[PDB]
Amino acid sequence: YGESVKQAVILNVVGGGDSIADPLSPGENDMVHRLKRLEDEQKGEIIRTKHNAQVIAKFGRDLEDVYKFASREHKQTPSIHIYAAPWDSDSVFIFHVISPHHLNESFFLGFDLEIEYVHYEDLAQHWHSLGGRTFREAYREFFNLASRSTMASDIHKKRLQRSRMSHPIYLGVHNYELSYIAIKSNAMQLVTDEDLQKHVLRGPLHFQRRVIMAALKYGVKVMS
Amino acid sequence: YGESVKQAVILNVVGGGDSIADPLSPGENDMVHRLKRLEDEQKGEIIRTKHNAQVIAKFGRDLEDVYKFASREHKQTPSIHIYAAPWDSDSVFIFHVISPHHLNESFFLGFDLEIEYVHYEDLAQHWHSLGGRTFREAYREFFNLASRSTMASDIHKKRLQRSRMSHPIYLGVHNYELSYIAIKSNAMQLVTDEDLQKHVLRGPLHFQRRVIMAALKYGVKVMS
Amino acid sequence: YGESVKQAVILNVVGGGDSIADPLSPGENDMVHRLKRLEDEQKGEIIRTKHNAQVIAKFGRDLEDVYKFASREHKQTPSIHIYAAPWDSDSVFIFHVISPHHLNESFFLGFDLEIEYVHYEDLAQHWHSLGGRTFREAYREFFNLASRSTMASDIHKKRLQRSRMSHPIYLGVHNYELSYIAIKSNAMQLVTDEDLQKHVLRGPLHFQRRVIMAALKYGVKVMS
Repeated sequence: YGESVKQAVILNVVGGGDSIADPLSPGENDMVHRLKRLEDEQKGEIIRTKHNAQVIAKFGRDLEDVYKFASREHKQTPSIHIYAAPWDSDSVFIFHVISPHHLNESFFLGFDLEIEYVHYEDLAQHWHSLGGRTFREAYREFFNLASRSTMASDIHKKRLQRSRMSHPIYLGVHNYELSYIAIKSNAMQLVTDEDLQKHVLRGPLHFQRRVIMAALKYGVKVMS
Repeated sequence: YGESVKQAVILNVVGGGDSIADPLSPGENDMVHRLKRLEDEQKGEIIRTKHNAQVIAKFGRDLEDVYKFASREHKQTPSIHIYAAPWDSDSVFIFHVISPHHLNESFFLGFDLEIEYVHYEDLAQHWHSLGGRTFREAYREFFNLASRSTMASDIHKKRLQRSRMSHPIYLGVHNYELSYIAIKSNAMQLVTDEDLQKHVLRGPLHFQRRVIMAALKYGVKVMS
Repeated sequence: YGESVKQAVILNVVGGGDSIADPLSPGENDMVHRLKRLEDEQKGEIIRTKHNAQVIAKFGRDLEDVYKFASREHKQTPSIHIYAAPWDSDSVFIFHVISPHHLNESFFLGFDLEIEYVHYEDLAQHWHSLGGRTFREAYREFFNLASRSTMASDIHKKRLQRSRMSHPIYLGVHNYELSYIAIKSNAMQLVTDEDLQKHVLRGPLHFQRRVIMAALKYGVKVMS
């Protein structure tokens, strides 16, 4: 039963009430932006039309009075940068999440949906004296960990290893309305909580990539 | 040649003239709904604008008369519930079609596009004295029949068997404007008529899932 | 570094600034057409509304004068036809590009994204006396060349061979604003220039099929 309501809330986010595009589709991202602009303009046009109706009605009244009178006298946000792996591009991809106001505050979130694996790493740099993997390293590491899975197909492992030594494909940026700290916590919830993870990392690829974004925006509340 | 016109009519349905969303994409379903609302509002705004133009013109005329006058004196529907299999989610999915006005009138339609198999079962309950598989059973049965295909890859069969003992992923509901009896007949046409079936169960996955819905709405008329 | 700007310009085309639909999705093609119509109508409605505001304001002024007056006296384009292979439909597809004003001027462009292969052939007929593969042949040939790739999976080769002897699935027509000669040159640039090709034939399938169209519209300028 518990499963029922989980599915229901998840489904409600990625249906209406959230304009989430597939992170691997810059085209769907454009389309979602275009629908939003159209909605916003249409609201504005409704306002203008009603303004014009009111001005018109007021002039009708004034016209009546002028008739009568004459008649008498007649007589910033965290940026989520998206990269697909050069192999199995639809299933293997990486987020680079950047804090808007710290030079070196960011984290990595890597996904292999073929084996349903997610890896998080903090990339922040912090100096301490009483008074830190690079992005590339995190990328390379991620392919090693994924190729480790016993669940990984022999052929899968081979493409993971080739992606590891190749350049990823940048697909652009998402910007949602939450803090660095919140998205960071969401990302870690995604990796640490096994239940949430099993609910997010499943179903048709297109839907699951949107659900991933929903999980980034809400964490466990993606099933609230 | 006959093939040509078939392709043409099929293509015409899933192009314009039918707002069919991919059943496995709640996001595309939302988008199609949003485009419809925008179209509907835009028609209404066109009407309001023209109303305002007419009222304005009428006031122009009235203003003329007032000028002249003063101048003289100057001197329900079946619900299609959609579930993806937990494995091969993009290719293996199930419809539960529910009659709007009978407590226990529904049917199952299961699809495996990897092997291009479709299975129909009536789930209705009818008592008879002169005066019936459950949904779960139909689900379990479906994976058995599919794993039977000689055409099924060894690995395919294994995931079918795992899906059989796992919980499917609900992706929501479609509601089209036809009767239970008609959609039911369409579903059976889909399974019984080999020609229609070969025309519906092919091509890129996204397109084929939309064509499936078109077939549910029109049956053989999907190629008329 | 050079890679960076390439990715950036590519991404800019298939983001905004170009309404490119996935060639394998007649549904997305319809949707893109619908968004365009809505945008076009909304611009027109904005114009009508402002016209009405101006007419209204002018009538307000006129009304004032009538009040005052009364008060005193008080005392063609190349067509790109799209066909998916009957097997591996999402990855194996063919363009038939037809000149608008020559009976027998067209070319073939075949793609297998599984092995990232593109094949171009001129299908034009030209008679010469001082004073030519068919479409089918080009189709059949294409599957032979693709099944030749050493990179091709054994199973891949088998489906290529079956597609070769079967009928492709027509998915419709795209029409972009360029000449036959230009698109023809673009198509050949795509096949001859190894760099462009490596930049176009990669990433998630949906994105890569859109990038292919972008390459057809711009050639090397797709990375300018």
